[PDB]
Amino acid sequence: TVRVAINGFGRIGRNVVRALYESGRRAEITVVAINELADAAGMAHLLKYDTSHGRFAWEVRQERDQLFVGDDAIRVLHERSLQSLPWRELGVDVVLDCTGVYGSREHGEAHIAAGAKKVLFSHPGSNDLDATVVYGVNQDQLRAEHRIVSNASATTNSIIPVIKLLDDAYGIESGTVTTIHSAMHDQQVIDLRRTRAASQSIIPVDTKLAAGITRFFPQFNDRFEAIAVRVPTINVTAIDLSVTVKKPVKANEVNLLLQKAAQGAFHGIVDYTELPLVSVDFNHDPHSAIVDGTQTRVSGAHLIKTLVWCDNEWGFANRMLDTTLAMATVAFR
Amino acid sequence: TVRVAINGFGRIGRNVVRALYESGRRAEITVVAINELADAAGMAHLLKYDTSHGRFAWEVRQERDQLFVGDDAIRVLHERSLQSLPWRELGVDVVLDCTGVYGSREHGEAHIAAGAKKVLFSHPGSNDLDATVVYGVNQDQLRAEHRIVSNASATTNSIIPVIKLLDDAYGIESGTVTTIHSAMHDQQVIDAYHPDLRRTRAASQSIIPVDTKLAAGITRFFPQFNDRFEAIAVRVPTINVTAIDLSVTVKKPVKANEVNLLLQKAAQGAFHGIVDYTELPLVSVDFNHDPHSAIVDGTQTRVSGAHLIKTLVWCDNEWGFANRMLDTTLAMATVAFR
Amino acid sequence: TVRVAINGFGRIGRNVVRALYESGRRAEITVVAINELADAAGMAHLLKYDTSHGRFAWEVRQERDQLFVGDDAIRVLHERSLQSLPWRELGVDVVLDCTGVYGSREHGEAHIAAGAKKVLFSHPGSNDLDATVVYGVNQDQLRAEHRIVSNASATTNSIIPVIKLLDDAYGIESGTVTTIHSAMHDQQVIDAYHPDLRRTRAASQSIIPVDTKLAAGITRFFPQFNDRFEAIAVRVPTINVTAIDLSVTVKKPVKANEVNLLLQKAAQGAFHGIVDYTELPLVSVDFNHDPHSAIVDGTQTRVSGAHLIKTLVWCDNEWGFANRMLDTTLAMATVAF
Amino acid sequence: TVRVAINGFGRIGRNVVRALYESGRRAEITVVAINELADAAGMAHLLKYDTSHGRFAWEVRQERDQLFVGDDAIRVLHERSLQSLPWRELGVDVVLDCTGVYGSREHGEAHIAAGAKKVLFSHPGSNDLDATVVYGVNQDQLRAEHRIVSNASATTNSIIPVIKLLDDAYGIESGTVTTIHSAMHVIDAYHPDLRRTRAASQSIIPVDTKLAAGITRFFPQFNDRFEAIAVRVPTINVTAIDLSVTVKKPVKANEVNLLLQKAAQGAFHGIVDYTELPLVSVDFNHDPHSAIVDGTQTRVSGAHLIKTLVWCDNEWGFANRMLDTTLAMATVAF
Ligand SMILES: [Cl-]
Ligand SMILES: [Cl-]
Ligand SMILES: [Cl-]
Repeated sequence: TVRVAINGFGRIGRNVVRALYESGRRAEITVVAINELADAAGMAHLLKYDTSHGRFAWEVRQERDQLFVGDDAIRVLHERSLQSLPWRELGVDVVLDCTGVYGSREHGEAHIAAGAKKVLFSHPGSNDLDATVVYGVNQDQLRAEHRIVSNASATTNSIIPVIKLLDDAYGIESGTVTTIHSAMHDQQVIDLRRTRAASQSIIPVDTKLAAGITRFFPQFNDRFEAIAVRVPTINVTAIDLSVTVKKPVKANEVNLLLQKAAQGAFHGIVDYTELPLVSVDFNHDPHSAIVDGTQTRVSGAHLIKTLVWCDNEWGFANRMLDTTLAMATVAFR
Repeated sequence: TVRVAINGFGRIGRNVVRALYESGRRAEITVVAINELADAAGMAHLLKYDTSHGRFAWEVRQERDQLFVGDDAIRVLHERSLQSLPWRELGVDVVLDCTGVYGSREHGEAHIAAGAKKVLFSHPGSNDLDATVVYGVNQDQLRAEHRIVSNASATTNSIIPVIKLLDDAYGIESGTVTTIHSAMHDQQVIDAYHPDLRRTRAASQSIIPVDTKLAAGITRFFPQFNDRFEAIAVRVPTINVTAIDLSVTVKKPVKANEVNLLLQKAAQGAFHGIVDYTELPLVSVDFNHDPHSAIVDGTQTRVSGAHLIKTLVWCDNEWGFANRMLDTTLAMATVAFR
Repeated sequence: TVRVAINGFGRIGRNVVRALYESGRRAEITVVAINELADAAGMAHLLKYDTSHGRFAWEVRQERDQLFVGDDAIRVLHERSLQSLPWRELGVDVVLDCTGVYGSREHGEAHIAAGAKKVLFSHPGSNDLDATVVYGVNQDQLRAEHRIVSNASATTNSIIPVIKLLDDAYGIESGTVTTIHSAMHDQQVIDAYHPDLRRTRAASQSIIPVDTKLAAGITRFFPQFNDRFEAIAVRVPTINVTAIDLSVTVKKPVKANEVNLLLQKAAQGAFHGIVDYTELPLVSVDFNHDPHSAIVDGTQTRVSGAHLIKTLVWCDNEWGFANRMLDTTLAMATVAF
Repeated sequence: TVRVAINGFGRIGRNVVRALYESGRRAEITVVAINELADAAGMAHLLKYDTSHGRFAWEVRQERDQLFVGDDAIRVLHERSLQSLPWRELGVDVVLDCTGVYGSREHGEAHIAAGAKKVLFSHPGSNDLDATVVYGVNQDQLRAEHRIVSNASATTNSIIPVIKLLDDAYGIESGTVTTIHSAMHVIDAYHPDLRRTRAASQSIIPVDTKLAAGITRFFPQFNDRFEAIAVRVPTINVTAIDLSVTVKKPVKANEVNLLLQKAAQGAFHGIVDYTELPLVSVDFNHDPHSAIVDGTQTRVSGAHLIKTLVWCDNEWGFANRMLDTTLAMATVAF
């Protein structure tokens, strides 16, 4: 198995661990250690119980410096600084850094200096990492020397594959995006709105989505913008993409294109549906994106609107494991 | 004063009465009757207490067949058939039909046959009426002969003036809109089948897509948008403030700060009291009980390239609309003397 | 196999079908027909997709007048009139009436005249029925001649076992109870006015008082408590999972840790799988899809003086009760034969 | 006027300013300074917008080290320690410490050493203060020597006058209470209380409650005789308190109700209110009573076990009481 360590055991790190067992990736990957500055009993407790994701089905036990998931023993560490992480002794092939605080090149090099062979950050990080992977779009650009990698973000994983599809087919000239985030989620991007009363408002929030799009597709500088709101919902996100395109199109053609991708080159990554569903129906769906084809529109012939769903935690948590495996694989090429 | 009667005393009818008193339009308009199939004590109760609008500041009492707001006495009616409405006897100048159920020309004609000089429906209408008014945009098109009129909707009243401001300045070539509706006053959970399977699902938990015709409303008003406009919509569990997220391609090249200046000036000038503009860091409840049709949130404005403008527009989905009902009423009752 | 028909396929009827499959009770009970005044395709869709209970893990299909769960074919009926139901032709052992609309003795006799051998109601019904079963407490009172039975309600199933246990141990003198209900599907209004003015108010923003039948359920079940129990209740905007907050004065002096040990031992013994017990730091969602009738939250147990016991008890108000509908059905069809 | 300063401009400190102006107390009290470790432009924004009742109606501006409500200038400070508060130089009669974190006798003394004649804490604080006042119940007990005072808390101010009324009339043997809190309104971190991290918007969540300890400092006889639990639910603005007491006198519900109703018309006019209307929690939003008894929910089991449900705005009654108590403290100093 690929031996992995997780640095950080908040929502992302705990979901990565849940996704490892639930998805059967446990046949390819073993979590050997988890590092977090908190009580191990508290870690076992939050691993087991979750608002969004239900009770975890595997037996969870904790004793001394071990967390047990089924018969698997995972070492629990509490190290404040990266320099003293015992990654040589654990034989770590990839460290999945889920802290959301570490994310530079220097941080990745600290993990490597501590003995991890490779680092994968659960967010965009600084702009001098080795590679950013959006699984399904560019994982085949990974090289063995890409030792510090970003996995992008949930919302960029969600919409980049759709931007890619429509650009290749139709030629995007410009685009604009709105994300409707669930209110529970901790920090997609970085405020006098945050300190407000409970009013159950729709709350404008700062988005890094356009920066991530234009980092991925620098031919889209000066051509892409994004806004975002938080609403008091139950864990699924909607992304509302509007793009102008060179090639003339009708909605029915756009849906066909997206439906073929879902059933073909993007199977497991982009899904497509025309069922009368609501956001909660995508709760715990491992896809990066589910295109809601009842909502596709073309204004005239050149302004495409498409609405895409994602479980902002579960999709990204499974991508972290897909990317991990693609790194461990290229390492052995 | 213009003597008006309200048919229907749901949220829109109730808000219209509150807006009459809060706005100072009681100087020009008298509500002489309200018809609803409901207990009169319950009508008084709901007029007094509301989740979105708070306690009504006027004293509300109820006795016999009268509802009193302060010292005004309003007749309370409980007539099932439009033909039985005693509008001629009351001398009604305009009936504001706020039932959401009546909406055709023939419904308007029944109100007029019962003695109302003119009728204003609180939604776009069940068929084709004499006119549809977005106040601040085409009320100057009303003539005396327009007797059955629709006031459009909270949503079209909000976005149509913004589309006008942008189109007049920059030439809109195509557009697409998403409305984020508030689900506050719908059933929060539900145990019933409905032909639309989205409607059987708990509104309090999900972003839910809903059917929208906003795009046809829009194209009626802007024929030049050929078929160059589409729209979608979702309902979310939130308070009664709606967001409309409008994306249009324009001919003139433009920057975001220019668009915001255009809208900010239109709010001080020609759309004063109709369109407002803000640049503060606000959240949706900040617009609760605001009487404008549209509030442009300039912190949210974006231009992709020099031609694809995004604007986020807020409105209380009941309060601006209820105030627009009174404005249109007044414009109909005054052109009656041409 | 106990052959059963579901009358009504709203939330309770669909949850009863899901619980049949998820609990393994499919080894003793077969659903032969479901009757509902709604499209068969809509019935299939809603069995598959749910807000509180997520996606049904079984494959659901629908074709003509059949609904398929895995390889099981279930006949779909759309009858407005009870006496027109083909229960004789289908050989129905027990009808689970989950409409929430029927519930009188005469309604039960209508299902029987149509051919069902016995009827079980998914609510308290009239004061008229042959038996009201709180499974775990009085199913052994069932007899072959009980034909028309009520299963009580999710909240009476949840608090009656606890009340029994405290009464046997300490002797209850008086009691008062508050239900903190999650969003209530039967409190919805369509029109805009309702003779109950609380029902017109937006439910997401408020704690809303709501009429409760709980103390009447308690006194029906334990008549020695008439004029010694009262109940109030409120509605809060959570999607599922209800808290019952029970306060009782008792004769025997007692301490919180004793009351917890008693209730903890009951959960491990005579009430295993009916009443659970926890001292974990959990929130209401952690009980979602838990099949117990009751989970006592040991962290909230209080005794004031030596005589006034407060206990907070959770239940998934949908899932415990649906699992009990199947238990009581099985006990009904078994005492029979 | 009584010159007051506010220390800490979170929810309660902003409410105390709004309440000063809306209640007409501006007639007797002047807020002269506010201290907060936050930007002043931000403070003025939250004063204006964060109200639960529309935009605050007075004009709010901010410039230099000043915050203006209408024509009033209020000095703004950003001192990180009590020692260096310039109270003496401002002439402060009472500091309302609303930080929710200072609350011992030593903190009180530090405010007074800095110049405030008297201190009122907006929470129960230490058990070594000079007095705790539930206004409408024990303010006639304040004297000139009570300089460091707690005003108890919103819920405590809600249920204690009702506990007093029922005890005077029927003799409370023992009591149990449940508080149903609305949202104050999910930080992804670990806390020793593992409930803390859980999404508030989704659940009924048990919270650790200070209600019984507050009831039993106020009435020490109830000390092995009163308990409290509490949950938090995703609603807004208003809290419910569900009180159950065993009493010595036999009693009927309609009598309990008449008693509480008359108390609302008489000795507790303006403090406890009473209703039988079909109302919901949001109907008491911005209601300035410490308590509204919901008469429709009153019950008596077997003649000795009274249940009563009581509503309060989370903060608005309490903010108004901060001023009543402030006024009473500044009044017995002369
Ligand atoms: Cl649902
Ligand atoms: Cl309401
Ligand atoms: Cl959680």
